Amino acid sequence: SNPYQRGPNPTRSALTADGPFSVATYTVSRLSVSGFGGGVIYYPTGTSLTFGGIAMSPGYTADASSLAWLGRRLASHGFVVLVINTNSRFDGPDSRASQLSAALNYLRTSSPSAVRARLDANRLAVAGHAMGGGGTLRIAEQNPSLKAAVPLTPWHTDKTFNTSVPVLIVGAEADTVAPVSQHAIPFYQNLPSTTPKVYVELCNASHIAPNSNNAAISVYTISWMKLWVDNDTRYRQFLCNVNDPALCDFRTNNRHCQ
Repeated sequence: SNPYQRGPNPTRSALTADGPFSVATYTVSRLSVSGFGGGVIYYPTGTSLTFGGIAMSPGYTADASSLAWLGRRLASHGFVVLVINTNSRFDGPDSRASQLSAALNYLRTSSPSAVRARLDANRLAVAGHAMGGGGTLRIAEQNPSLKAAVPLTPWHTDKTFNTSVPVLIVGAEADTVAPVSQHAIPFYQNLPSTTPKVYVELCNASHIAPNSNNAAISVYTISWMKLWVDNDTRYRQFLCNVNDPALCDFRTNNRHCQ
């Protein structure tokens, strides 16, 4: 039996709305932490269980509020989620990677009492938007103990990341900030062939698709985190043998399906 399993048997519908756990928030001021700009922690309340943790980075010029819906959404499905602010809104992808690393260390070692109560510090993952998604790829390369990485419409000038952390990339077909032909798709192709990987391309979507409630992003992000952070194979069904009308491409090496 699986000790990390949380929540009822999933349906796709349920993964497009906030989940079964009530969500508490904690605002982390920038001056209260070293190595990153604070942010917002979304975490389960009204529960005695523990959950894996996720550090999430916004993109260039953006703040944590640009991913608030997704922090809340993930927390409500059973995760402790710190959406960071960066030291400067102009920080690049590799700076964002360093700040994600600082944020993960903060979650494990110096986060608030109520947050530590809910966190299994052994089970951590990362996600990020745009330059924050480039930062997600880089920290995955740096920290093979991470359980999963979800780069959303990622941007980076480097195209090849040597990581074994399971990666699910979301591209936006009509992205003109991080065009999929130059960013997301090369990232996917250049990851090692042995790394479990998925690429989903949102039909006729812009770069800012991750910044508001988005059913596809919700389904794939929750499912990848459940599968890898919680070992929760009930979520394989949403990631394997996918036909989804919101997607205009779906690619995988199928390592996650068995």
